Amino acid sequence: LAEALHWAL
Ligand SMILES: [Co+2]
Repeated sequence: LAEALHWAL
């Protein structure tokens, strides 16, 4: 989930 957010941001 941390990386999903990194990608999104
Ligand atoms: Co990352």
